[PDB]
Amino acid sequence: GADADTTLTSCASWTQLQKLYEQYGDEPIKKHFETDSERGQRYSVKVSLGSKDENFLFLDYSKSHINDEIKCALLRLAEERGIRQFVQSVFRGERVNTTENRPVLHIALRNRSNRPIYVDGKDVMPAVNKVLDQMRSFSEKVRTGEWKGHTGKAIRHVVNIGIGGSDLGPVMATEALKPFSQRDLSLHFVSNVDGTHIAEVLKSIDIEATLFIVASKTFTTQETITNALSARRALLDYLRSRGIDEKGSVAKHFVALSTNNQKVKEFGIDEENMFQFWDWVGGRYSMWSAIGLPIMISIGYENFVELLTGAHVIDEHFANAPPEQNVPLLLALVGVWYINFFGAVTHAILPYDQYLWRLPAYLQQLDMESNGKYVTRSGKTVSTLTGPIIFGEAGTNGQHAFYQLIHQGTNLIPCDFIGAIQSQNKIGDHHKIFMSNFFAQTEALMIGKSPSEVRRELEAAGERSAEKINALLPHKTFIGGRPSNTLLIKSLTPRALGAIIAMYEHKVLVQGAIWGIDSYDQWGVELGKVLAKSILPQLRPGMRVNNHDSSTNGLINMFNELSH
Amino acid sequence: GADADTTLTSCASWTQLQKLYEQYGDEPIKKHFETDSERGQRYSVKVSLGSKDENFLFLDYSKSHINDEIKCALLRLAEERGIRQFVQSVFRGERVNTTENRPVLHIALRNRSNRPIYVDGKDVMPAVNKVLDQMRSFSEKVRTGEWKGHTGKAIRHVVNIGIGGSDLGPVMATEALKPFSQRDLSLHFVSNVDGTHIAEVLKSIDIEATLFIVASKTFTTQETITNALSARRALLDYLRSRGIDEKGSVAKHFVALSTNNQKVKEFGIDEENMFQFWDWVGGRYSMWSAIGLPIMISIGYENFVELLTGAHVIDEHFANAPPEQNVPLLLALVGVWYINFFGAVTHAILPYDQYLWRLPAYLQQLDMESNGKYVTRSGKTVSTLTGPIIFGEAGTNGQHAFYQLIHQGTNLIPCDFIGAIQSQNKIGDHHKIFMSNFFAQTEALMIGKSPSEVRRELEAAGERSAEKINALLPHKTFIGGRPSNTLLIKSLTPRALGAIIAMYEHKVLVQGAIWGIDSYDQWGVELGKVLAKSILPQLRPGMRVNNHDSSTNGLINMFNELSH
Ligand SMILES: O=C[C@H](O)[C@@H](O)[C@H](O)[C@H](O)COP(=O)(O)O
Ligand SMILES: O=C[C@H](O)[C@@H](O)[C@H](O)[C@H](O)COP(=O)(O)O
Repeated sequence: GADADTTLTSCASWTQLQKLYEQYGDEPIKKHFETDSERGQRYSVKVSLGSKDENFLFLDYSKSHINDEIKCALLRLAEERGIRQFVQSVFRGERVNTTENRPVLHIALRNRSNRPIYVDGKDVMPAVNKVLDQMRSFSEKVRTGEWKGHTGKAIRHVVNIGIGGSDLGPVMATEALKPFSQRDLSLHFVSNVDGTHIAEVLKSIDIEATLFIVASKTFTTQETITNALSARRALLDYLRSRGIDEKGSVAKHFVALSTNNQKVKEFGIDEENMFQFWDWVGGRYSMWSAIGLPIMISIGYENFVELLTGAHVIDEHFANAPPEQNVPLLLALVGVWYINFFGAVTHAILPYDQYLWRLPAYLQQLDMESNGKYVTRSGKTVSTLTGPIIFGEAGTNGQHAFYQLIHQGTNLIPCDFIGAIQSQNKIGDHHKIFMSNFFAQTEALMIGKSPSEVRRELEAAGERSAEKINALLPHKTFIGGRPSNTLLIKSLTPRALGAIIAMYEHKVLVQGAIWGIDSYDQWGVELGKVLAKSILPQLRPGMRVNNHDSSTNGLINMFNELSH
Repeated sequence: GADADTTLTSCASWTQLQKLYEQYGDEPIKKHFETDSERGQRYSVKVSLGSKDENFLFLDYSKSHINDEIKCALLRLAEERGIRQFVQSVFRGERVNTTENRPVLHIALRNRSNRPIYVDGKDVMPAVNKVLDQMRSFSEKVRTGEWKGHTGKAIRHVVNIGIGGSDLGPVMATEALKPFSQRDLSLHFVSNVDGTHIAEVLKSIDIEATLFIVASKTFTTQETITNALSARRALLDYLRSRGIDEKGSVAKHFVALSTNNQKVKEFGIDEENMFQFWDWVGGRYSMWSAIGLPIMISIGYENFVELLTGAHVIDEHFANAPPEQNVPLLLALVGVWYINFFGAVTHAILPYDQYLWRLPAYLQQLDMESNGKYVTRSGKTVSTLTGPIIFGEAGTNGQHAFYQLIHQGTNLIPCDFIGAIQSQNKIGDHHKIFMSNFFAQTEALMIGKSPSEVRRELEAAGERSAEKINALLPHKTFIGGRPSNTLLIKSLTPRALGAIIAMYEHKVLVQGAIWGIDSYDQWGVELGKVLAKSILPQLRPGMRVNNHDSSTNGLINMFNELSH
């Protein structure tokens, strides 16, 4: 391909970090706690959310292979790569998404201060606020029962039709903020083009009382349009079977969240029912825009404003807080330390909150689709590793699933443990039992259990058999020194969720800027789309192909032989 | 710790594989297709499931960096490490789980041939079949409406209470086999000790018509017992609020799936309502046993027998088929090639079937908890990498989520694409549109798009701007040579699911045997449990601690200050 990038590896700070890794990389995490009695406080930052309930976002990054020399060197890397100036460029509307020559302004969607942000010489704030007001008005009509279906019924089911950035945010947020929702409104999500997805939703709803929301930035995504057309056919099929006149039904049951005004009109949706968003709103950064309509319908306008405000508080913290006390910058640098120096290619998101069960899948798109790049903005091949593989499940289910590998496997896996001090559901002693695991797991990963400790524990329990002690000894040994970040909030309120997502959006921004890549494009999805479009007309019963490789030919031919 | 293991790295076959990697590792996958026109057929195996619908399990492992010399060398590794003899030892009941001195007989649970398998000189088959008959009788009473609640109502809600191996199988299988289910029976799963899990289920059920199933091998797991006690308190609280006599209510609403007869009696469950399983049934291999009761209640006895039969067909294939035509052995060897020689520490499970959306989470436990070990059976430290990190989501949602990283990231990620030729839900042209992506993605990962191909595509579309071509060129380039395995079935029937899970169970067996580890124990979960038990009595409002490291002390102290 192109020439190799030297801008990052030639930085004096990068050379120093490589030197510091060779020197201190083998030192166990516990050693840093033994030499610094105030490590927990010195390697942690509390950011107030500015609400009356005194909620906060506390990051503890102390359980890491980072001493003061490494922390200082990581901060110097941030200065050398011009992170401060890059952040200002993003926030002010500069076209940082260089491959598409477009601004990156998801921060404008939640700009509660209404500080003017310009695109093509025009302040975008009145347009942002106009859509938020349109969302308020419509969501209130749905929630109060004012918005009626074709047969006069109030809305009981809300079906979002969209994929990726037009699905994951709405799913994650409605699940995360379920205690703040209106329970009489059932939320359904159709995303997969697999006929099963729309089929199962159609079995679970009363189409007369259903509002379909077609969410798509482009309004041309094959999955979404195919599902939307089937949802429309279903509405018309129901009315026809009951003998009811179908004229004007689509306008009462369908709304659109898009940037493409022309494609929305071709479908048959009223322009009054189109909720606009812009090109500078990336799909994986769109839950704050019109895409957030199903979230607003579920939790209400005031709670949606709280979600936006939480993000805004972290946006202001990120842009203004000093480097050594900046939460998203520190989280990003700890990540760069593990990815580029330790060679850790995986990162676990472990939320100890059942409502946040869809957070790992959301962060998979946010991080992996943003930073899974191998070429820089200048078009040169990267000389370092970029985005890691994100995985995880809600705690404690993970403990009885894959923690065995995190504790005793052959891979170094940085983990983010997210938890809340207060539960929304106070059932007996469930929360303290739950949180005992939250604190214990990070402690366990850090300290481990040495061969000598295992021998003392077995001999203290009364085991006089030297054979059984020696045989079980290595299997019961925990090397420890496994890193983790602990993110603690007072409670998972809409403001708290907004804060958490914005923190991760900004972590991704910093990592992408350090590597010199474009965290805002997605050229990697194009080949699969083009080759699928070429294979589609070849999928007919009995048809034989020979234009692809022998594997693909054999697979398509077998499919055609047995499809029908 | 202990001495380093030399048994694997000293194998002549291992030394040869390292030599073959140095020689052929840089050769692109497409080169093997260009030199062998019959590669698709030669590097694929079709295993019949033995059913009247002519269903099968087809594995295509051709899209890999494997030529005939490497394939032969991988098969020689299997012979040298004694896989054939190890498999016979597992199937015949030998105590292969050396650290716990116990047999590994999940294959006995689905042994439809009723071939005698001995443990302590006694055939286990009559006991296996006795529980299957008990499950048949009870599941039929629940399904027909014969089993009544305390107030005389038929069962409408089935709530499984269990975690890990007592949760993931029941969740995955009931979701996977939803078209074969009895729709009037709503399945709920309480697993997390987070109060939210039981709370949300209690909001969704009619407790008078609810059967609670307490699933736990040991019947002492903190999460499960805490949830079970809250479910019991909920039943008694409801009856008390309505003024109804509670005597004999627990026996009508609670059943247990366990090995511990004593702990089940202490809870208050009738011995007639305890479904037994044994110590040789590992939790992550228990969906075929009594643990499968919620699956049988949902899909019925005949469909559960089909699930068992699918597993049995693959068990027989695995134990008897020649090495070069053995599906789980080949899948395991392709995995070893990528993990130990290419250094690929991640593996993606990408099922193109929405019903299989919980399959990746299931396989995470199966693979990661089994093979995430760093010590051998002999107690020596491994000299090779072991179990990889498993992740994934159902296709096509993954395409618009993280495929950007699989195609254009800095990591080599082996992928397993699983799909069905026939859908259970035939909605318009959804399935062909869906499957066009299935074939295209593996083709895309393999062939890529070279710098020259991108230039030809842009110049053919009419782009005369050399600047735009050169600028977009590297961003639109796909290096290709990304591996994948394609698993194709005729349709996802209960027999097909059984076949797929057994294949993965056996893949895990082979990989663990090659590495010389115990794939059947889980000592790695002990430290987190012990440290949580120590932290639990310290979680009281206002309490201050100083016995842990400064991070854990600071976290517990902050929690205690604001919990109440
Ligand atoms: O940044 C987001 C990604 O590019 C991707 O997840 C995108 O959101 C989907 O491809 C759906 O696109 P539409 O929203 O245009 O349907
Ligand atoms: O092999 C399985 C694992 O050890 C683990 O997932 C186990 O299933 C859970 O710890 C629940 O154990 P019980 O089934 O005993 O509650």
